Amino acid sequence: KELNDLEKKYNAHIGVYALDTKSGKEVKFNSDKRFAYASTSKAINSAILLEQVPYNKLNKKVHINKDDIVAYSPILEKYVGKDITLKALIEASMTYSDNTANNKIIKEIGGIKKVKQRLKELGDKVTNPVRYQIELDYYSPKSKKDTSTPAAFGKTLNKLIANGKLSKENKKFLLDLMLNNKSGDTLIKDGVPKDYKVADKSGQAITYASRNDVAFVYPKGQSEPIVLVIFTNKDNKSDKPNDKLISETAKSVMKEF
Repeated sequence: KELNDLEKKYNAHIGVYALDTKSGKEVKFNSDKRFAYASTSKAINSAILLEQVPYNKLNKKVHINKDDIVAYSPILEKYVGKDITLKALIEASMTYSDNTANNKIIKEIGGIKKVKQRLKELGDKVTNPVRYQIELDYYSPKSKKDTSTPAAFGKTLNKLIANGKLSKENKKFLLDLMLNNKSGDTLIKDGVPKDYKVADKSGQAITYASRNDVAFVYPKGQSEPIVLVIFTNKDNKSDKPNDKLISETAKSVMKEF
């Protein structure tokens, strides 16, 4: 099905950047149009922490103070005044999209300034992180704060995870969290065939039905993943989104690989 026919069918906007790391074949559609990346950045932050903490040092603990707690922290709320390992922080951020965990991970890495530097180093002059969370959910077409283009986020994901500095264990640790993430089931995981393996991380701004999914799809019979980034959104601030729009986009894009 056409991606443009899909925009019309769903009255949404579609940003898609895909890259088969084996052939280098790329599919693109509005790949340079900015969208809010939202909770998808939880995978970039996790990966940057993992670039600098060996897997064996993941048992390191940190203290959770009350001024650390941000909204929607189903896991970290239980840790006020307790110590929590780096491993458990990554798991809560990745698996329960915990906001305190993600903020803390950002803290461990050294703050936004540090995060912004890694990106520039990755050649990613597009992804523009300004706020943390839950404020990272407010999105507006007027501004490009906390927005990125499907191509930019795509190239970045590939260089940090698909081919970066992560050791084998850290990479297995992270991808595993993405393979077992249930929150992504109504998305890309829904649009590829049964034989394909999908390691994803979703996201959702609170405005303009901003719904996204980014993943590492493993073709039935391939070791190299296809990096698939799908950002979508609507025209009304108050628009509710449909996950079927991403499910279907994935089906389309996959016909090219």
